Amino acid sequence: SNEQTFIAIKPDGVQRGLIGPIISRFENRGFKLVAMKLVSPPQSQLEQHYADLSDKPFFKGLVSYMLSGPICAMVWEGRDVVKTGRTILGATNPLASAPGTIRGDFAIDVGRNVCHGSDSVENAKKEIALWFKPEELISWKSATFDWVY
Amino acid sequence: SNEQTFIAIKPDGVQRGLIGPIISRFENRGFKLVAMKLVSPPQSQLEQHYADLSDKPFFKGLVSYMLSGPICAMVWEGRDVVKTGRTILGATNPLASAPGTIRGDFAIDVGRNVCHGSDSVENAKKEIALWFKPEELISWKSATFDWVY
Amino acid sequence: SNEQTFIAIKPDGVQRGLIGPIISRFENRGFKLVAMKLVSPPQSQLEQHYADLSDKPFFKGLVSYMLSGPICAMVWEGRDVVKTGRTILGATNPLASAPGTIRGDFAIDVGRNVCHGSDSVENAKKEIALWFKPEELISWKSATFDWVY
Amino acid sequence: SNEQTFIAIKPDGVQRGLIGPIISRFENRGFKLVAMKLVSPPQSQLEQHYADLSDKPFFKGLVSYMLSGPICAMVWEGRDVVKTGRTILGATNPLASAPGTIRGDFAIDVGRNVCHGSDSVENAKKEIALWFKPEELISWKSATFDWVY
Amino acid sequence: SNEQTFIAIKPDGVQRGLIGPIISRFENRGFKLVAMKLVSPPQSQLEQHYADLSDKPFFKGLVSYMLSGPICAMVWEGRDVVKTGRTILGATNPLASAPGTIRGDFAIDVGRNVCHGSDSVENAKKEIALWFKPEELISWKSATFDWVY
Amino acid sequence: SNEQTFIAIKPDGVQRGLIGPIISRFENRGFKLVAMKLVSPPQSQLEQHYADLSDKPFFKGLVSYMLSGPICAMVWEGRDVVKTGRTILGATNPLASAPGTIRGDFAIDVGRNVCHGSDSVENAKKEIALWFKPEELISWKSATFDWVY
Repeated sequence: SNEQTFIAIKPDGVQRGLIGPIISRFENRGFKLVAMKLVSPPQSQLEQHYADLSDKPFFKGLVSYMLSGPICAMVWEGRDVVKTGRTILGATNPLASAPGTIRGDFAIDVGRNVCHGSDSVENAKKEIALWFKPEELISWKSATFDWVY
Repeated sequence: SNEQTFIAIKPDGVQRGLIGPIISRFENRGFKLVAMKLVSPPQSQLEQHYADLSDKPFFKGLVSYMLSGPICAMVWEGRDVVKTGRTILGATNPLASAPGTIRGDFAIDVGRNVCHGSDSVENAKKEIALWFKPEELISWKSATFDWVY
Repeated sequence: SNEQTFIAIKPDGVQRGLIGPIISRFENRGFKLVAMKLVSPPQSQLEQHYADLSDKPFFKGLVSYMLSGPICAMVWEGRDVVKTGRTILGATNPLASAPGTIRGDFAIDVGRNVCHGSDSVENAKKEIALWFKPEELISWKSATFDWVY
Repeated sequence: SNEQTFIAIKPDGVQRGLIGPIISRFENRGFKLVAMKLVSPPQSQLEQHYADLSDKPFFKGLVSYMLSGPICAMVWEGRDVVKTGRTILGATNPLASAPGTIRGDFAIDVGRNVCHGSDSVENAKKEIALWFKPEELISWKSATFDWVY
Repeated sequence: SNEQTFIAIKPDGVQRGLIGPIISRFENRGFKLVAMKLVSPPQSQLEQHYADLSDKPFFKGLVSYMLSGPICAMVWEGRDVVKTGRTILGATNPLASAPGTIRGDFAIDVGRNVCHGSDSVENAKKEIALWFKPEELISWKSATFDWVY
Repeated sequence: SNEQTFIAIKPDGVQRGLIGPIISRFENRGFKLVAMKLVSPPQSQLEQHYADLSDKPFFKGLVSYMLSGPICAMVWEGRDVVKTGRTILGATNPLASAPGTIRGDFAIDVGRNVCHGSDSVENAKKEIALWFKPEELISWKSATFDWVY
């Protein structure tokens, strides 16, 4: 139940008024929010986040879009939260996503897919370290922890 | 993003108070409503709509049910809206549909499955031409088009 | 229970993705939808709709805004639907409206107040005649009429 | 449409404020509630309910958890309500469940999976007989029965 | 926080599929459900419930309507739950009720106002004693009690 | 439309899973989120926030409760957002609040009223300066600004 993942609401999700609904999906599931901030990060940070894609033809445009508005950055904690978080977000391409997921409810275009979620435990650790100062993670205990686990 | 599909809320969907929720599924996804009207169409129009099924034993009863109350007829526009619209509606037989879809949330009986969606691009074109006068399609641009695509 | 009112979702309501929610407020209350269409009406029709305001300094801009996108025009039927419809919409100025109403949930600016509702029975009759052809009103009986009245 | 299933909201579902939402899933689908009560049943009743699991190492702890708070016991009626009810609940292990189901929206841990549903028609009959006195099942006809079937 | 009130979803509320939403209003507010059952009570019980109205011309019809379908009977517990429960239900006449309340969201006719709530602490005690056997009230402690009070 | 207010979800709101819903109220209204972070601030900061109440008998307990879990701190921007934000939150004492507001939907006890909102423009400025570093306010333009104003 200590696993953590990085979930980010991308500029299109913020612009389209989806902060509340997206948070609610994770909150209602029983996962614990341990960090959150609204940020407009520097270009260098976005280039590091997508470092594995730096040689793709779409990299410059992806970085430009991720700079084009605010981002709601979050760390969520709970059992299997990386993989289950990806399941809640739905398929990366919304055309392949299931209604009932975030992208299956709210998105159409893979290049405007509303949100990001870490794709692995190790990548989650790297992304958490990239987007948050260590002191921004909040230690607390949910009143319903023993009813969720 | 110019593809269009015909979505109709059937008399059971209207009767059961599902107009708002059904519209919201397509609206929240990012698709654009370009035509809509509440109609009680003539029998001839319903027989033409289901022309491919005219030799089925259930055809007369299907037509009678489709005449038994108002229908909310709609044209929705967006990328892959025909196939993704069918995915949002869920399996034609609600027993085979997934929770999170319209039929998986709201319907039980294949003969009372709340809504219709075109099954192909070409059939969508035929259905749009059948149910709407050409001037009833509205040309407009969504303020969030560049955030959806 | 035969009283009718004209409710219109203005271009800002359509643009902001509020068709579904607004319909749901009236639908969930128990009122009966007897006419609906998505329309981009001619300027002359909008000038007639706001004829009582034709001498106001804001008239030209109001007409221009009402022409600036599609409108979801509706006729709703039920007991006291004119006055109760106005109550559901909330105060014309959203700053004076109560949370729980359409404007108190969704709007800020009196000039962008998302929706219109007839202000009297007689004005409702005039507005229904202006916006709808008489054949566009649908006669039907709700399956739950005797549970609402 | 006469098939019945036993659905129970477990103590964790009650504690986490999920009675309303869970009821709504079945209600919105078109199934008919024919029995319901909030109960804190005796240990003997819970041991009989899970009799098929009495030799499992987790049996004592399962019984203790099921005694640890109130349970919302329900009988729902409709076509294929046993299997479709299980589909609405989602996979028994929430990690394997789909967003859009009860467990895929609300639960994480198989030992805290919020709700129970009969796994077969015959087991439903046994569970209904166990949890309800025969007079607690209510005979009524939904006003929209002929619009659901 | 020990005050209790009797809330009943009337046959029209059950018929119109409002059990879930109504429960959610009280559940989300922080009140504690301590008793609930779906019941079709005898005529004598309904006549005793409305004993103070037995000389009204509408008494026979009121009793007949309250017998015409199932009722979801509930006891809710919390600070000021009688008066605040009445506030959540809204004005007895839905025409005088505020959107955001149960009747202001869901009802039109005072004779079909979806729900009942005790009008005073003493009447709540009488109604609880009338509708529930004393053993049907469940003693439990909410995991979030100290976060609500 | 440049006015700003400080809205904070208190530890009870976070604990009870209300971050998403509360954000949605402001988001759906049309206000712009310009700053947000999840924080567990130092005692000194909470004592400064409630400096005007430092001589009240309840001050120590209020500070202790505000330290007892995380807080979701936010800056929202829009016309009349201070006063309208207070209206959205509802009366400070939830017993005096209207259903449809945050406290009228979610809270009971004035000492556990889920959220804080600045009570004046000048106090909002002081609170924004207290809770946020100046660089944490994000400059951006909503895609629907001209449809809200």
